[PDB]
Amino acid sequence: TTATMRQRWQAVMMNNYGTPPIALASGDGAVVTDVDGRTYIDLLGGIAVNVLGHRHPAVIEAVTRQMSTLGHTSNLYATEPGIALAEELVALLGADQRTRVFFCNSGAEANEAAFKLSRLTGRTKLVAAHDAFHGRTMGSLALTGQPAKQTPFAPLPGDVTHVGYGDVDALAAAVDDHTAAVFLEPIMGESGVVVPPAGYLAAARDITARRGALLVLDEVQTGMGRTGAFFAHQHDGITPDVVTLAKGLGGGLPIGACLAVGPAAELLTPGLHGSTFGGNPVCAAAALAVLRVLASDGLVRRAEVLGKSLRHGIEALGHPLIDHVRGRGLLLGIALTAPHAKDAEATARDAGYLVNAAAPDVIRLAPPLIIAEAQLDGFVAALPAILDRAV
Amino acid sequence: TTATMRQRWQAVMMNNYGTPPIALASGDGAVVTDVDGRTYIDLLGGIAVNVLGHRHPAVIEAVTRQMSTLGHTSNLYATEPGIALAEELVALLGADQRTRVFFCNSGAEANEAAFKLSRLTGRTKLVAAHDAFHGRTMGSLALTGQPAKQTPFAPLPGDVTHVGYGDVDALAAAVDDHTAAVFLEPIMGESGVVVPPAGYLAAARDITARRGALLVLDEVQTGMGRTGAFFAHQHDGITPDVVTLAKGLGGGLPIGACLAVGPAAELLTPGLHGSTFGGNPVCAAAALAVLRVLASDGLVRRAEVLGKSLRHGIEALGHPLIDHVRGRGLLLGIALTAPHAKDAEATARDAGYLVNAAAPDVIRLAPPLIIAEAQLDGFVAALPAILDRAV
Repeated sequence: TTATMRQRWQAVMMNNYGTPPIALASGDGAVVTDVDGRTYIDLLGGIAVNVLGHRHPAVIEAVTRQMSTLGHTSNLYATEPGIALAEELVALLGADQRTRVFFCNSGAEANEAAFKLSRLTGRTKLVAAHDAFHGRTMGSLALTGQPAKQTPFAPLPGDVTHVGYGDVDALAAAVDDHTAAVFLEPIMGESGVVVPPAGYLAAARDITARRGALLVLDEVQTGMGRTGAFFAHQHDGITPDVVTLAKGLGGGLPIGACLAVGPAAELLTPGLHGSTFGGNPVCAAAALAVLRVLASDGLVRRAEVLGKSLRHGIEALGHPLIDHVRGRGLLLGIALTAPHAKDAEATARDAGYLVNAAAPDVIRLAPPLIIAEAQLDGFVAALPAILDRAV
Repeated sequence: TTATMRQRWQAVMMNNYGTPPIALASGDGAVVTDVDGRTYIDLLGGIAVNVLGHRHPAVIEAVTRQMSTLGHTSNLYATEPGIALAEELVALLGADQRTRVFFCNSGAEANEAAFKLSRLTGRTKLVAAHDAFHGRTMGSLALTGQPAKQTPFAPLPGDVTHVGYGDVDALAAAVDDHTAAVFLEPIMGESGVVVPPAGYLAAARDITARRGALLVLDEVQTGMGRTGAFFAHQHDGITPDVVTLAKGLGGGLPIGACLAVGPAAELLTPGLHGSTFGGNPVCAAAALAVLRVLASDGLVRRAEVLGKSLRHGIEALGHPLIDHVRGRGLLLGIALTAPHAKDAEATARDAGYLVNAAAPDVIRLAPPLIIAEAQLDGFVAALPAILDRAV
């Protein structure tokens, strides 16, 4: 029962998440089932992680095969899956300079690695955006632009200046010859799928290049083909110095990566960084399977097509509570005219849909890339009643 | 071939580990095979991670079953494996006060969670030991007591004082009413399996309790029954305020945990910390399987028996390069009379044994808890020739 599972959670878990309102028992594709047998269409993917949904045969087969071959070894030893995964990720980034890879376990750890690279430039000043989310460990939390989540743990690693997201002249004013790096999400996810103005990431590339700062693009949530290009920044024709990845990288298996291009790729020398589980064969095998499936099933182009039809379908409802839809591909925010997103998350759950109130007035969607068109169709048709019940 | 795998590594990986000398292809139990067909007895366990060796059927069964049931969901939803794992870990700690659990992906992240708990006490001073290792993210690196790995990333989060490990008077002098927490390994692993004097951990518990400081015991390397108790600190009959775990916790799958006891368990409130992959069903299922096998096969008590036989056998060699043997259970250090541990690591490798030069003069062993005594006996019989060749 849901109450027994919730009571067990409240007896033993730290309360840093609050208590989950539902307890899930199984999942298959984009459908999850709770402990009472109710099914839900998953439009959130565990917060953009389950790019291939649950029980994807290719991920299961890769993990099962690798566990029956060779498990964890540590990076005292070279192993095939991590090397192959690094080769594939470098090919997908497609930079015209030498690109090198560091594996870790999470998005916070990937940005901690990028934080450390920044230190090796000889500079200690960092710039990030207000409301950005880059992780919750002490270094990545310093980059995260959320004072209410940072103040309790101060002092944090320095020296970080935050600027308004998308504001070209604010960024230019904050970046100088002392700036080690600028961190940016190509779309701010956790804040409410906030899309920057047209030339903004290109401006960030030019500002950082002229001042000798690294440009670090955090693709933890925007990557893995979700926006219709493998990396969201590839829509903008720029090459950052560092890119970080996690969430969907392993199809659900914990893995993150920090890629560095050109001189940045050479900063880390032996003994200066590491992670015990980083690059382990089982999680790397899972990530390799995700990449294979994205390519063989054309899921990156499918995200662009479905995201475009989903945005138009929502906008065509003409619902007075919907101000606009934003995002790209299958990362979408439904921006509301009044702050009812939390209520709409609950009434959507009543209607059998899992969504996210990312902000008081924004519903975030990040469905599996394997989502059925009819599963999206049903959500759009149900949305007016979801919103009417919310208000 | 090994040469081809090393070339592929050098073309794509960042150089933070150097280039591994061995490329592994497969593993089974405590025997691994490299890409050239050479076999090795694994006395290091991927750095204390592979508590059950490779291809353990209980871990394979748990992971395959859980992947075919429910993968990642995020902590927006309650799921059974993480709740059950938290229940089992709390039972194993055996504290008399309420204990709560936070899951994450690594030992660094576990200590980052403990660092953040320390901040919520309203104090910002931290104490750790010289030569301690607590992780490489910015917060855990501040606690790590290794200047050459810290100074390139300065400034690190404050305010940490390091004291000599095992020195009661130095610790008493460093801990005052502004000290948020003391972090200690019960045996320093990375440093060279440095065992503290009798009574030290009990003194640390008394010092911290009197001064209002948290005692955080880092059991990432000493836990999972390796020393003959589930937590190494249980040998000394103390209960810390916070315990961190990782490495062997998942039998190879990436998972870590921060356990907090009594008032420390209530410091984290909703919204103040999190990790996307934390507590996910697949890794938690793996860890549950490890705990089941430890219990069903009596591997904790077995680690004590094998560690004593191993220690006695090494001491009985009377080899002039061996100064003493230290450690507990299956975390063992061979302290040498001259700094030839790196050479001995290589000659052990020539003889088909994987060991670790943890310091210039210490060979560290952390074999799978399923290692056969016969495999240990064979290493002892080979050690005189290994050490002769080393010098």
